[PDB]
Amino acid sequence: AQSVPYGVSQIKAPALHSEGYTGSNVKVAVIDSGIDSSHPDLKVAGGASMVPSETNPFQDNNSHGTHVAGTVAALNNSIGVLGVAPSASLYAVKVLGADGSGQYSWIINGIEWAIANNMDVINMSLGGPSGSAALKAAVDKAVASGVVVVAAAGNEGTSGSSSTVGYPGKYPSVIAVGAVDSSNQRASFSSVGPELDVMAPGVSIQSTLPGNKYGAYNGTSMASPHVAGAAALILSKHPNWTNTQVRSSLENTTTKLGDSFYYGKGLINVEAAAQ
Ligand SMILES: [Ca+2]
Ligand SMILES: [Ca+2]
Repeated sequence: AQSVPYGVSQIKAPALHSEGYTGSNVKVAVIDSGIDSSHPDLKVAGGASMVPSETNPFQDNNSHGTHVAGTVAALNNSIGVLGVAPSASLYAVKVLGADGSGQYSWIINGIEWAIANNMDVINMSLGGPSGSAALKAAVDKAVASGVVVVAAAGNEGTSGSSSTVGYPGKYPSVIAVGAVDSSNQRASFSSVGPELDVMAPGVSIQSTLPGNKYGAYNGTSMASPHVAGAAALILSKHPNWTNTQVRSSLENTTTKLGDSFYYGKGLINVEAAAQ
């Protein structure tokens, strides 16, 4: 039996599904630890590995990338779960090794591959406390080229009046995503700051894991994928919209929650956003 993770329902994805929009023909790049090609609930369109010690992008030795991937697009079938955009073209861009770590150079290489291959959306469920001029140039290049860039805000909670948003989420050209529970209350570990843009479900997210498994994870990393998937749905209904419009729409149709320092514009609503 297939289950619909509540997070999918929480952002109202199923409404677009009933209109017949499930993100067909939208190229989505999951820049992460890879995507387990042996998983029956996932359909991978292609990929590349930027990790010199692990050249097969289809081998997820960390489990992160496979989980994120399932949130974006777990197939609409008789098993497992269901992604936000079940018909989206998924690309495995591996930039993190087994240990969940990666060099900035690998990540930038990953972002450049995504640009060169015309991805419509890029998801980066990763963050670092420090930015680099090179990482900034790369994401700015992606937005300029027309790609929609989504990233986790970070799991550093609060720190008085200080911004705890990690990079690349901190960059203005990137859509930084924080996490809320099922009640719409901000997750205690969710990062905060002027750079936080929107909220999405990040608590106890059921998705796919390597080796034909399923399990729950908590984190802003789990939140990001919900937004990337929303973007795919939007693009499936309005293939013509620029990244500018997709972003504006997602931020202008949110369900306002509390102070923007802690919640950005609030929880996304893809039914509203998709027009
Ligand atoms: Ca399924
Ligand atoms: Ca941002």
